[PDB]
Amino acid sequence: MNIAELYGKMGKHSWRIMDAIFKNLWDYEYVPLQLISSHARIGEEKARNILKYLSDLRVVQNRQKDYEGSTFTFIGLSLYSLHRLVRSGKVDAIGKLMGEGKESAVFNCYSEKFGECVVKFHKVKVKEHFSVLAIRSARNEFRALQKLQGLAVPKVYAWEGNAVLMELIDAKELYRVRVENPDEVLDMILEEVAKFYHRGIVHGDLSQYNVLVSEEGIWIIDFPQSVEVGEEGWREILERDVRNIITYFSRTYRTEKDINSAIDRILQE
Repeated sequence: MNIAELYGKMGKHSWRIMDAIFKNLWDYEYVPLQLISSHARIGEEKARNILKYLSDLRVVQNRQKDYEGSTFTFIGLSLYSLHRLVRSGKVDAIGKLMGEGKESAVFNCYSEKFGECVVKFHKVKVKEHFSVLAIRSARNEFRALQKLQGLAVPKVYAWEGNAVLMELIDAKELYRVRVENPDEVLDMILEEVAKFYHRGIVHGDLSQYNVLVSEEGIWIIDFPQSVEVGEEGWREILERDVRNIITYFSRTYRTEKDINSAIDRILQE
């Protein structure tokens, strides 16, 4: 079922049940039916019936091992976040999937206010909570993007739930483009890294999959793992972005940039 058709299957009572789960995620993975019912102002047996149907539509996951509780699936959280974007007037219609990997599904959409853009639905102490973590990923990307506006990143329009609404950049990932001036493209990427750093942001996963290129220039995308300068490990995270991108150029193009100097140059600004 496409996300547009799924959206059409939702009534007001369906959205009120989802609003109740969403607002109780801060203290439950699986929100108890009794609290879904009381928050939504929908009687228990009817709330139950709604949740069963949402489960059949793969919007929520219901469990009953310890108690009757519910949470969002990735599909459901995304659909709910889209609803929030639609009710806030930021999005008018969701369109076709643009692509999907391990971390997000990105869809085309149209907004009367922002034009033809994209909505990115995010997935995913003690090294060893789907919704809370996805929503944190989305908000992190959003704040990073806001702090970087005016640099070579998408314009960012809104954040709700696990969804970030932003500019469509018409440019391919670096890994699919043979460039003929690799030394200059590498230098432009490292300059933009230095510009991020002066804004207090480290990207956190810079690679050939999140640098976009066209004859016009480069852009950098995908900030859910970004950190603020001063946060634990930020310097090593920065060094890793520099190292990884330079390594990419060395292997693909035999560019001869020295990693320690490049890092040292950025950090001394």
